[PDB]
Formats: sequence, structure tokens, C-alpha cells
Amino acid sequence: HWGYGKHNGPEHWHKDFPIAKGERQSPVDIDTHTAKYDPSLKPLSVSYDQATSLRILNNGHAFNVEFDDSQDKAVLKGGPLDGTYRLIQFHFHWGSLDGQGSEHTVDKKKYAAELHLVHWNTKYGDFGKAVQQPDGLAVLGIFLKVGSAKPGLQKVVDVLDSIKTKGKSADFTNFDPRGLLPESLDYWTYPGSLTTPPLLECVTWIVLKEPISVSSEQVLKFRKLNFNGEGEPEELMVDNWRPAQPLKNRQIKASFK
Ligand SMILES: COCCNC(=O)c1ccc(S(N)(=O)=O)cc1
Ligand SMILES: COCCNC(=O)c1ccc(S(N)(=O)=O)cc1
Ligand SMILES: [Zn+2]
Repeated sequence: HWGYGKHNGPEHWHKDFPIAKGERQSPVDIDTHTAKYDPSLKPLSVSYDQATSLRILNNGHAFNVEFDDSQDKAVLKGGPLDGTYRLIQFHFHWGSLDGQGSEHTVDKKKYAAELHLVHWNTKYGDFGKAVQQPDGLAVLGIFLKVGSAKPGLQKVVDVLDSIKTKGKSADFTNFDPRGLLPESLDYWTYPGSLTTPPLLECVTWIVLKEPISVSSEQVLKFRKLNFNGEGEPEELMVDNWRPAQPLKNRQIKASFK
């Protein structure tokens, strides 16, 4: 099936997911000079105070922290969005070395990793119906650079030993995703897609300008995870990022002057 290796990686995905060559694919390079400030964007509202994390899962492509999305407990609104988008999960993409790992790039610069907080538009009732809609999803993307440790990430790092291999899950309640955000909510936004198969073109991307810093030890712990299941030959979970895709007929808007 699909992956990140030579024989099943991004350059192969189009054969089973032809939208891989579509008109609004993600990620993209964010050329900061050609992005345009958009005074029509409303203030962005990240409302995570009632977030209810449930579980962490190694799905063979990344690890997901899942949330209870049966009510409006952790939502994203404002910015480019109409209405309310409910948080369902977050995960990361990262590299084998600190000089790569992000999916979006900024003036071609790659960060060590990228966090994706995935939300679905509540007008569609649940995630599965939302991914049938051109405005079904909003993903908040946050770059990670290696420097000082991020205290609010440590609880994630500490549980990874229990989900080393594909299909493993563990209880992960009472985790506050607000500890993963940078100080500033300045962002760029554009219409795009899921960055993994099935590559559906449902996402309003909101990519924060300010990276968070994580320590070398924190990202090394990400790199000890496995793509494979237990008892299978070990392939380290590293470089699980899709490269930047053609911008095509899209303009990136900035929330800041
Ligand atoms: C199952 O053993 C390996 C044989 N399969 C493959 O090599 C393969 C490669 C690419 C795709 S993809 N990226 O178009 O979906 C799907 C399958
Ligand atoms: C209908 O898809 C089946 C499951 N896939 C997902 O939920 C999914 C969510 C977010 C991203 S990402 N990397 O764009 O944030 C990629 C995939
Ligand atoms: Zn992602």
C-alpha cells in the first residue's frame, strides 16, 4: 500500500489516488513575498479550553492524538473560516535529520517537523461527510524547529515508547493541546488538500508564521517510532512528509502586514 519509501512514496501515489495531480494539492511552498495581506480575514479563534483528548495511536504513517469530537469542546473559528470547525486529532510529520521534515516550506526553507491540528466543519455533522465537501476541513499547521524543549510536548514524547509499532494505541486523556502553540497566531492561508492518501481536496490550510521550538531529544524520540507492525522488520518512522506541490491557480493570503 502507500508509504514514504522509494517504491510506495509520494511519486507513486497518483497511480491509486489520481487527485495527487489535482488543482489544489498540499503541501505548498509559501513564498512570503508573493503572499498578500488580506484585510477581509476575521480574527482567528483557537478555543481549546474544553478539549478532551482520548487516545494516541501509531497508524503506520504517523501517530495521532485523537479527541472527543461529539460536542463543540475544542474548536477553530474566524480567520478565513465560515462557522465552526471541531478538533478531531493532531499528528506530526518529521525528518531523519533536523534540516528536513516539514511539509509546507517557507521561501523554500524546510523545518525539522510540522504539527497538524485537524478540524472538521460542524455544518456537515461528522468527519466522514466533511471529507466529501470542498470546505469540509481546516488544518492548523505549526512548524517545529530544534532548539529549546517544548514543555507542552513532553507528555506526548513520554508515551511514544508504548506505541512503537503500527496499530498500537494507548490511553491519552487530559492532554492540553494549547501547550503546542506558539505565542503568535499570525498565519498564511490557502485552499488545499490532505497531504496523505486519499489526498482529498477539502482543506482550508492555516499555517502559523511563528515556529515552536522543541529539543533535539524530543525529536529523536519521534524518530525511534516504527512504520512497521510488531514482529516485522524494523523501518524507522522518519521522513513521513510529502514535498511541496504546484501552487497552480491559488493565492496565499497572510493575516498580518
Ligand atoms: C503490498 O506489497 C507492495 C506492493 N505494492 C506496491 O508496491 C504499491 C506501491 C504504490 C502504491 S500507491 N502509492 O499508488 O498507492 C500502492 C502499492
Ligand atoms: C479520509 O481520509 C482518511 C483518513 N485521513 C485523515 O484523516 C487525514 C487527516 C489529515 C491529514 S493532513 N496530513 O493533511 O493533516 C491527512 C489525512
Ligand atoms: Zn499531516
